[PDB]
Amino acid sequence: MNILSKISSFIGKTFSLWAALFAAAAFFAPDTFKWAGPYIPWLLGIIMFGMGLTLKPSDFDILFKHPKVVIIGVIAQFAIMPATAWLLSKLLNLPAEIAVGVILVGCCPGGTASNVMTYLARGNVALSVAVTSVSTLISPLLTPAIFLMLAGEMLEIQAAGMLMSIVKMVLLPIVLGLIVHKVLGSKTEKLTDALPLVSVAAIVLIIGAVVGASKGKIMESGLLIFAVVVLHNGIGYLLGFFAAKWTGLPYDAQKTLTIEVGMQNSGLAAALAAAHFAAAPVVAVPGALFSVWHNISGSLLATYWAAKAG
Ligand SMILES: CC(C)(CO)[C@@H](O)C(=O)[O-]
Ligand code: NA
Ligand code: NA
Repeated sequence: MNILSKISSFIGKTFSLWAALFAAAAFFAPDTFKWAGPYIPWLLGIIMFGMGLTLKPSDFDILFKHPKVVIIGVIAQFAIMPATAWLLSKLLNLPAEIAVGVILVGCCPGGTASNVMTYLARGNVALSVAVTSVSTLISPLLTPAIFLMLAGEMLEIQAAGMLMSIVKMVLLPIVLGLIVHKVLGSKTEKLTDALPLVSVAAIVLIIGAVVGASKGKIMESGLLIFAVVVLHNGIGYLLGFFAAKWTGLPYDAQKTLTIEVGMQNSGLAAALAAAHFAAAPVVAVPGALFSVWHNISGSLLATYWAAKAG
């Protein structure tokens, strides 16, 4: 069974219980998220382990047979979102450590959630999986590279350390997912049945941990960070659509790259912020809020297209 049909079905069927569990957790057991703070890199690693657990060599066919459509998506990813974050930081003159967190999100690759949103938007799913996989696999070099170029003068770099952080949090769990898939063969369908549950649980723990650990600066700047997230996410959609349109790509691919650009692996941003900016928790907040908003705006954008398709 397609993992994207498993994920959307799981969310659509239990979105209420998650909203109630988070609510009761943040109010009657705030420790649930504070205790998970030091495990944000592992929680993300679990998410990426899922991507690798479901990735098959067939998902790269469109790359090897239609390289130019995939190359456009990867270029549009790293050409739009890093620069967009930098511009929003300067035009709004954000605090230094908030701008670093916003730029950090922009320099990350596309989000793994775009595959489901493209599936829900009825775009080119094969393209969505390809661009996200390519951008993710080359992010150990591009994400720290672009990140220091756009925010170098704002803080220390440790670009080499961030590369290894992405290798351990992204490449290694993906590789583990691939070999676990090879070892178990068909028995992996039962492990992927629990992937929607495990992934969502990890996603909410990461968000609540970052939020709860930075509630002082969220009170005074949280609304400003959300606004930046909405604009960053929205501008990515707009430019991702006009990028696919102006290059002459079909409508299904225009929806794919629209979702691909605007949506980010904001969990990686939060994990990198926790590992390389631990003494400045606010650096991780843009990734936490982005992780929330882009799934809201993504599903809403998919719903709009789903309605116009009739
Ligand atoms: C938080 C997350 C896992 C889903 O929104 C995001 O980092 C992504 O799409 O990869
Ligand atoms: Na994708
Ligand atoms: Na993106």
